[PDB]
Amino acid sequence: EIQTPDQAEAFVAKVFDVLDSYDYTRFGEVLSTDLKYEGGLQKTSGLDNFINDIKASTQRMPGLQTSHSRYRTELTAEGTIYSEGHSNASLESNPGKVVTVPMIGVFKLDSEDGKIKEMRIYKDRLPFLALH
Amino acid sequence: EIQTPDQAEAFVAKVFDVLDSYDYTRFGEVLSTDLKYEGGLQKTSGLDNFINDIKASTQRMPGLQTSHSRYRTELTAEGTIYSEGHSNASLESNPGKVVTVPMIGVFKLDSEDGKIKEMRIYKDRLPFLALH
Repeated sequence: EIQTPDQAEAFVAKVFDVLDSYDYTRFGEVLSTDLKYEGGLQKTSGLDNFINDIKASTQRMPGLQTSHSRYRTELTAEGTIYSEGHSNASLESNPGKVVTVPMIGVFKLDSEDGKIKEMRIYKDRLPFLALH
Repeated sequence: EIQTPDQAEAFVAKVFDVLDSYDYTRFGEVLSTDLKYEGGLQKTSGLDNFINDIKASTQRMPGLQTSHSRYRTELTAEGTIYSEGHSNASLESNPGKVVTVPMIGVFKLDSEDGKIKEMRIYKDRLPFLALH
């Protein structure tokens, strides 16, 4: 059970250590099998579909590396987590070219096992064209 | 003074009625003179600079018209408002072509006059190229 913002931040940090590793075999450790994901106009239902969409992104941006920071994490009485911070990206073929944008993540947790059942990520995708 | 989420939602609705009207002479009714704005990589300081950036947007997309809906509005104990919903845009010359993206707004209020002193807007801008 996540009850404090510090516990929420610790969980989101754990989530993004898995996500930014792109070790898809571990995504199910923190993401529900029935995950509802929204990222702009991109939407997926189910953990497998989310994984396939991420794999497609890594082929659009070959050598993609990502990392994340957060400066404010809120926990609502409904249990939803709002996390405000930044999203970094670069290509392995040119690691000195880093694109960083503000990002907000909204996370709804499963009451049974604490996994993320809904994840909505808000960031401007336009700056990442600079990686090409 | 805003103390309930219902009051926060009522305020944000009034704010976007002003913003989507593009009546810059009234922006100061709800926005602080020292407004700190961030929308992706776009950042401005001061109400006049925010207004000038919006005018530039309306010249990039001649006939730009916008509207907004919200389905969740939260009020933190710090006073900050988080609002999740959608942002719609079209051109007056082709009103049937509507682009709609998810959006979250984060609003910090001035304790003196209740105006927005910091506004952070998160949406993917890439879909709006389809207006051209």
